Amino acid sequence: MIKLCREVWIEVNLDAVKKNLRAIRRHIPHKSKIMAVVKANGYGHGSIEVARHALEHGASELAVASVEEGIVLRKAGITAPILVLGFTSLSCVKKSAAWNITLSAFQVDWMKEANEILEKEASANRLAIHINVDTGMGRLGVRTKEELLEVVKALKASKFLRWTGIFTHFSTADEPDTTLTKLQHEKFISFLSFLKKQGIELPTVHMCNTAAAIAFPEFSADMIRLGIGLYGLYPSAYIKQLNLVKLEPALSLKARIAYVKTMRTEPRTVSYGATYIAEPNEVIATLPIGYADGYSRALSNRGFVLHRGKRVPVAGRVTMDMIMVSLGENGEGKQGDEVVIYGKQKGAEISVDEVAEMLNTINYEVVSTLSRRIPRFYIRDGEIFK
Amino acid sequence: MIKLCREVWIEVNLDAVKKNLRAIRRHIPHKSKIMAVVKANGYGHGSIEVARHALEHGASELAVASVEEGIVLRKAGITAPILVLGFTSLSCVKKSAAWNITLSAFQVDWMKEANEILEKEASANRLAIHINVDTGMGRLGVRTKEELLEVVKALKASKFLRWTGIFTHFSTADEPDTTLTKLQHEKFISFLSFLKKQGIELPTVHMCNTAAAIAFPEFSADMIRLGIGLYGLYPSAYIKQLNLVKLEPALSLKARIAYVKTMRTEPRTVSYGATYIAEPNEVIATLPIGYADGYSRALSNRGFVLHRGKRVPVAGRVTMDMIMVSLGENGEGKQGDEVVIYGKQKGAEISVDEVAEMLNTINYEVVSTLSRRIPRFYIRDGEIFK
Ligand SMILES: [Cl-]
Ligand SMILES: [Cl-]
Repeated sequence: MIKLCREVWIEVNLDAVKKNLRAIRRHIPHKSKIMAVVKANGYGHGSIEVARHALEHGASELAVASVEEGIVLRKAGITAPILVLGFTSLSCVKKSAAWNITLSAFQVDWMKEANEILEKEASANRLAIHINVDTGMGRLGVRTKEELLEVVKALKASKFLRWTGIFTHFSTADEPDTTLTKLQHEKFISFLSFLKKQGIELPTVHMCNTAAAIAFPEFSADMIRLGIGLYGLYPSAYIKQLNLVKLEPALSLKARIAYVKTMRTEPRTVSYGATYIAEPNEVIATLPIGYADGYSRALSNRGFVLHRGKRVPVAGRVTMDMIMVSLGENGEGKQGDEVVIYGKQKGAEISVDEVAEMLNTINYEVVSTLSRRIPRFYIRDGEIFK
Repeated sequence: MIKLCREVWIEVNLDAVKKNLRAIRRHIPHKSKIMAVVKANGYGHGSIEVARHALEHGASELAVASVEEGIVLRKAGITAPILVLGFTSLSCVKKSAAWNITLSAFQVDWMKEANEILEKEASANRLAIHINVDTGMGRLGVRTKEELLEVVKALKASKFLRWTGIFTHFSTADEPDTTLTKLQHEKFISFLSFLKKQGIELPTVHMCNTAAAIAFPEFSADMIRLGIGLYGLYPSAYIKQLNLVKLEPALSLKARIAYVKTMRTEPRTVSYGATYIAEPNEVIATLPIGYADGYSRALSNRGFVLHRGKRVPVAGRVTMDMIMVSLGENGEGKQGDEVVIYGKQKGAEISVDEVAEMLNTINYEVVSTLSRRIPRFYIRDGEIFK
């Protein structure tokens, strides 16, 4: 089995991932391609192994949050295109060219200076660029028909840059009111008709995320960007109810009990503040996970774990590296038993959506804030490895 | 100055850590030594450089959460003693003996089997052991006067082990009501005077954390365990008001503005959900930090940052890698300005404790969940290095 000094770990099921990608393949047009999104350390699942696997089973490009996230992928052996979705400083232009990482950009001045920087070094490859159009998200990108015409011309003269795409982003595609998503769509096809009547040919167009591809597959165009659905999680409860694609969750979290005792002597106080007093014959177990791992402190006298197919509550305040649970009056448990924090055990289950609702947040934040000091194990074909 | 692809970062001031250690030395008896607590990546500040500095200025031993956190310290050169505060499985006995790590123990059968493992291998290293006594925390350790004497008996009968300390933990020593802290103390003295009426000689004795070394210095016995005080933060508002010792905070979090635009054309929505709508001459500025870095999604439409010595508010929902802020109806700023997120700027300040209050938690959690994908820079004698 699994041999650790501190006994807490994560398991990622790679057979779930490949299944999730087929379901999405068979929904969108045959003519469209898939860009796997693995930023923030693969949404907390580990970026290297999920990307490797995704590119074997349907995907052909990848997307990350920064140059540094992309360089980790090339050092692991990957030669596919890698797109950087945020903003990159002119200070990393030559190093992105060297590692062949694709960059987003949307200003005339940025393109002129990035061109001169590689001009003054010759001995270079050319730098590939996607243009970001802002149709309603308000974060990054260009916003008028004239501005965008200026940027396509500054890019077409620049001998060391090369134009490989143009995209946008919907801000409310997971919501049952489709008003603003459709208005974004026709703003975008507008700007592209203009560029065309000018005599300008187009590269790869992409605009959909998980929710958009499931709910508006006729917006697929050349490419889509698959993120949260790769990992078996739905963007919103609304999109799940539509019942159009069946996904399977890939992540679960576990530990082993560290100690078991009956509260006979006194005092019978438990954890900081002494917010919990046991009864003379209650049984209290101690487990090795805390808020510095990503288990929220606000779950103090409130959360659950699974022990032997049943839910036992958390007793007292959460601490930095450890929590206590109550097995009840004359409990039943041993040092060494296995406990489930997120996932399945026999019949019972505690899902990540259940925990996120209990904390007033979204499943996105619950997985991608899991500390890197927890070791990750991968299952593929029934067998474990790392 | 500093040059980054994605422009966000942490500054830790080691001149402040040094002043924090001196204030504590003068306040406690010269009899007693200081063990520095650097578990969980040095409460988020980075374990390696904080531990070096601390051993140079008054600490003589270290504490961590697990055998793996200690092995990172030994790989960087540190030869001081290191105690594991949590439970270590028997599968790591041989490994702890080889890297000279000290472990907590409190069970007769664990003692017995640990000693067998090293005997059945010859082993020239004796494994150092500290005994945990539970007087009111109800987390780990032995609970009755009788049963402590069995463990002491078994430890002495094991030639491959070595007894180098005995300790306990105060569960409410940061609270105006001192009832329970006097009772635990009384019980702990009882058990050790019971022990030394039987002939036994005792080793290093420690019970104090930051709070209890400040309010009850007559408890320092042989050694104290300094954790949150090291980083320049108070364990509670009450302890801070008693105005007995003066602490300076070490950690700041900064970024650089990525883009700037005024919301002239439509639509003027900002971020997911369209929860904020700009005015037609409002300036909106985009920052490269988000909830996967550890900036809570709960700060959506209600947190602040510092730009040019002012407070500016978050606009719309926090996203995974970026936030948006509003500069006002004709605000001023350029792509490139420096922004302070936790800390001090011009004359202004946003303290970690204000942010914790906003979220109904404690400063421990705010700092120890800052992500490892953010670079940490160190300033010592008013200058920087990494
Ligand atoms: Cl965007
Ligand atoms: Cl303890």
